[PDB]
Amino acid sequence: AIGVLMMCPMSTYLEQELDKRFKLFRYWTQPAQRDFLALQAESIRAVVGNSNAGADAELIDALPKLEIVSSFSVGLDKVDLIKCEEKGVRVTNTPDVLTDDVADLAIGLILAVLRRICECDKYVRRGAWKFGDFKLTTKFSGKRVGIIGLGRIGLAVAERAEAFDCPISYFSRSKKPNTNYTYYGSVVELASNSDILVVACPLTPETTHIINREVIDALGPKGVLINIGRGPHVDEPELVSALVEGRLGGAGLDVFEREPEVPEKLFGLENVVLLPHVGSGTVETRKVMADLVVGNLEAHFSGKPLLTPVV
Amino acid sequence: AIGVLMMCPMSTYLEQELDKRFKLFRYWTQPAQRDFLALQAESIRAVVGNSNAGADAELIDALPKLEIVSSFSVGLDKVDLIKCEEKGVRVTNTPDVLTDDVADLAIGLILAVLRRICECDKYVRRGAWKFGDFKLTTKFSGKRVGIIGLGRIGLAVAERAEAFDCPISYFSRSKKPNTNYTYYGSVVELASNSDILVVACPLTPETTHIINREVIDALGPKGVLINIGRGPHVDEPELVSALVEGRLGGAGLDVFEREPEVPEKLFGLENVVLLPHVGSGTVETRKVMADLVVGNLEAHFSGKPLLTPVV
Ligand SMILES: NC(=O)c1ccc[n+]([C@@H]2O[C@H](COP(=O)([O-])OP(=O)(O)OC[C@H]3O[C@@H](n4cnc5c(N)ncnc54)[C@H](OP(=O)(O)O)[C@@H]3O)[C@@H](O)[C@H]2O)c1
Ligand SMILES: NC(=O)c1ccc[n+]([C@@H]2O[C@H](COP(=O)([O-])OP(=O)(O)OC[C@H]3O[C@@H](n4cnc5c(N)ncnc54)[C@H](OP(=O)(O)O)[C@@H]3O)[C@@H](O)[C@H]2O)c1
Repeated sequence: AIGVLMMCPMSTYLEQELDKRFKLFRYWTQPAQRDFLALQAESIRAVVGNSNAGADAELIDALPKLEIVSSFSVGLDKVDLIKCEEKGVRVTNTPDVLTDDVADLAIGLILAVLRRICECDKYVRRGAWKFGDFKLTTKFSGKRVGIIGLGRIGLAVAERAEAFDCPISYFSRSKKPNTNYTYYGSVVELASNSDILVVACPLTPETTHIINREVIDALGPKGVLINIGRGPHVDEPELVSALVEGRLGGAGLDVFEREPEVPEKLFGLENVVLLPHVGSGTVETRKVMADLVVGNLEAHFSGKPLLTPVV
Repeated sequence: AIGVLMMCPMSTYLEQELDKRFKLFRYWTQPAQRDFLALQAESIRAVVGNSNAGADAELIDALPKLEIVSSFSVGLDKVDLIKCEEKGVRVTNTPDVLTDDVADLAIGLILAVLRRICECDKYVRRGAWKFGDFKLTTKFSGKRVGIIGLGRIGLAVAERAEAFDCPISYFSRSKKPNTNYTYYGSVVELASNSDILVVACPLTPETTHIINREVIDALGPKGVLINIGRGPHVDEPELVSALVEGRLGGAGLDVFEREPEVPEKLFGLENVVLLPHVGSGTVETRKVMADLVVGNLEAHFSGKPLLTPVV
């Protein structure tokens, strides 16, 4: 059997589908990993990763028979693509098939923060409705929605938001032709012109902390940050502090700079919503993603064109 | 000054705007109400109500100089329209200007229930992310959305849902022409053909408990009820029981049969979201609603056509 190393427990269904076609190895269940590696290097010809654990230089080097990294994710920042090319390794990912769900999440977060849906449900559950009305909140429809990275997921968000009458603005390195959204040439100018700012760009050293104190200052005390990209896209300590002090209106967060660690100071804030990276986390979508990873592995090991190759 | 009786504390801004133009009376702050009534009947020429307290037969009769009931709401089920006509009383309401916000709430509820946004945020806040992943949830995009009452708010919901690729179905007493949504001639058939069922019709004796056990049975264990209409539209005890037992997939509720009382058995359910009637509860919308009530009062007392008359 071909040895396939799965980096972490990302999908029981994927475990099943991999185990019936290959020799599935469960990296996360080995106490002494380096030795394990050394011990099964001769067998491991594929790596299956995701947004928590991919294939870095050091792993790739310990896996000298590695032929392909098939990521259970669209994001690729956990995979060393350069190293991959130097050692002959293909790389595939899962684009588009999760688009719908991550953009639905971004809209869910907007509403949950502006309409305090989470705070309302808690208010009710502790019997506080008996003593009075919940406070007034903020209207979503018609608000200015700015999107950083008008890509597959950014476009999907934009089109949902349009149906709520939101004026759409965006920053990308380049303007998407034939779109009537407002292009801005800098994240800071975008944030000044947005009630709501959505992060939908990939993570690279060039977009690391693209949400900084300046941007946060530009967004302001009435402004709301939606992060469905990657944790390190934001200078988390400056995000936490602007929220604690009231210098940023609020935030809906699916990803954190050091997940699953979430700064506990956020835990007492009522102008934030915090989710454990669930953008793609539905039965329907994880299924298709899993079949896609399988598909790429089965294409690779049978000499066919890969399905969603990146490298 | 013209005596205006405000039934309950619905809007500080409205209190302000009323108090600067009329003699504002605060019904809710009188211990012995019947006597109060008797005592200020000669002065009270207007009633301002809302969805919690309107103007019933008995109140109208105790207010023999009553000329107009201006409701701080679109719903009119708290106003006795027949009695109003017999005693010469105008009635106005606030249609359209809250449409956006109540339909945004319905979408917010759908997402918050299908994507367990509220359960996710709680999971995070109690440190559970450190021990593992939140469970998989349900995709909203593409699901069958059924709407009971394709009116101002029902249409607004339908058009939002379309942008998530949802097939739209509806039941109204009559089919809206030129719409390509699927008309069904009965709520039960609608529920059988819906993943998500939204209540957006007015409350009358004819729609009371329109959501019954049969409908609930039709919706089923994977089906999700969204109630943004009125509490008594549902047979609450049968709703509670289907949720406790798992016979209904889940529910997002803005209104309850006996608000603000909410059946505490709901408090332990993770497949429900509970909000204290906040459909219209934003600074932006309550402002416009308040100016509308004022507008109708100022039109009435100055012999002009009313703005949003119903009676
Ligand atoms: N929450 C979650 O579960 C979750 C799930 C999936 C994905 N994600 C994140 O979402 C990202 C986006 O996915 P996608 O599928 O939509 O990919 P995508 O189609 O590649 O879109 C990415 C976009 O970002 C823009 N971009 C790239 N580099 C940029 C830069 N330096 N500055 C500004 N904009 C830049 C691109 O525009 P230009 O080329 O013009 O600049 C493009 O619009 C992933 O990489 C991942 O990190 C999160
Ligand atoms: N959550 C909250 O804060 C909140 C806020 C505002 C309003 N509401 C509720 O929302 C309701 C709807 O408001 P709206 O502004 O959208 O009013 P609307 O425009 O009158 O729309 C009502 C709709 O319900 C349908 N309908 C009326 N009677 C019906 C019946 N017996 N059976 C089935 N359908 C019936 C109508 O269609 P047909 O005539 O063809 O049957 C119409 O589509 C209000 O009356 C109120 O109770 C709740």
